[PDB]
Amino acid sequence: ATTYNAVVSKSSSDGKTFKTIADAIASAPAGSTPFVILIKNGVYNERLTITRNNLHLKGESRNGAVIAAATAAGTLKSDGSKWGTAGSSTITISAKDFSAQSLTIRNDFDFPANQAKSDSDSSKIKDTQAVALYVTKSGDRAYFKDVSLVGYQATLYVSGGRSFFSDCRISGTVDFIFGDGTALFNNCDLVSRYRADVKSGNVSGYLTAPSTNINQKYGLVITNSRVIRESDSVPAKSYGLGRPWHPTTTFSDGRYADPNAIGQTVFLNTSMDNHIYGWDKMSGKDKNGNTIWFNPEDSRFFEYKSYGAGATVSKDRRQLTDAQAAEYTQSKVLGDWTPTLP
Ligand SMILES: COC(=O)[C@H]1O[C@H](O[C@@H]2[C@H](O)[C@@H](O)[C@@H](O[C@@H]3[C@H](O)[C@@H](O)[C@@H](O[C@@H]4[C@H](O)[C@@H](O)[C@@H](O[C@@H]5[C@H](O)[C@@H](O)[C@@H](O)O[C@@H]5C(=O)O)O[C@@H]4C(=O)OC)O[C@@H]3C(=O)OC)O[C@@H]2C(=O)OC)[C@H](O)[C@@H](O)[C@H]1O[C@H]1O[C@H](C(=O)O)[C@H](O)[C@H](O)[C@H]1O
Repeated sequence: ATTYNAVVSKSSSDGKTFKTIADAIASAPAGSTPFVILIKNGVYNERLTITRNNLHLKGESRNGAVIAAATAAGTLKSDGSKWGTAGSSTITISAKDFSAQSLTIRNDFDFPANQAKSDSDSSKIKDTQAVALYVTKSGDRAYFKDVSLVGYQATLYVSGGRSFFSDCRISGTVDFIFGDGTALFNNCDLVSRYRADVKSGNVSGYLTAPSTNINQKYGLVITNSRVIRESDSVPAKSYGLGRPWHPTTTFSDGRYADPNAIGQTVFLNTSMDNHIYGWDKMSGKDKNGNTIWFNPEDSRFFEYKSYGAGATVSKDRRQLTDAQAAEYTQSKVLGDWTPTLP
């Protein structure tokens, strides 16, 4: 039994369908009864914010149903202010029990074209993060199955509660999965992208930048997945598995890198190509305005039974025991929530 509350399509010959996704979402009665929207094949140039609980999107196919918009953090609004990282997102989830299935979500900000611009070009953006998908502090129980997420810097922003990504593709360069949420990935392709702007010998990017609060049990957990290069031009040892993001945060004694954001990234049973060199450090500003470095050895960065050419075991790459690995099942990570589609 599968039935839709609204249908979106590019055709008028399709019949009684909405022309935009935003229109179909807005049409949902107020409340928290399930609302299921079918999205037919096409590229929908839209930015969406989801505030209704129990909303569900289903694309006709991952290959053909695309929601896309180009916005960087350094892109300017009408009032001349920057959008910022959170504000750059193509899709923002600020509701509970959201699901998306069989669709692609992109931030189309052309990072390589931006980097190729001359340094004196006033249109060259420095704040190059450009989020495809953002799950906010208000999001919990967000389920993404057979979804593709496309960007370069800062593709996926996972904050708030629990999110589950299954049979997914996520592509990016720098910190392309980041934030303080509980985010479980199973059977996903994590695609590290080529950077034309990076000198031979320098780092191209980092898969994760977790900012998990030290008192939160689970951050970014990646299971049964594949960590792959976009192309043969992505150099060996060009990508880190993670670096520790301590976000600038307003405290009673000022605004500075959160010392208690000691992020967790755990890889279990995951293949890795040789573009991976291991973990890395990251800097912030301290309470005095000085540069402070946060080291991977002080973070919750672990692996369990990685394989492929990028899976080396050393003192700089801590490994879980069998008993420790048993703490990272779906049941333990997601707790009482069983992700289900309508
Ligand atoms: C989600 O989090 C983020 O997206 C993240 O974004 C920002 O990160 C910065 C930057 O965008 C990112 O690309 C990365 O950059 C590093 C490095 O930090 C940067 O200086 C640059 O370095 C290279 C090279 O890697 C290095 O070895 C060296 O090289 C030599 C020499 O020094 C140099 O001058 C040149 O001649 O080359 C020499 C050589 O060896 O050949 O320097 C070069 C260089 O170009 O320097 C000028 O590129 C690096 C890189 O590309 O790595 C893949 O990280 C940056 C960073 O961490 O800066 C502190 C942002 O800065 C981060 O804070 C983070 O942003 C989030 O958090 C913010 C916060 O305040 O908490 C905000 O909230 C923000 O909105 C949010 O997104």
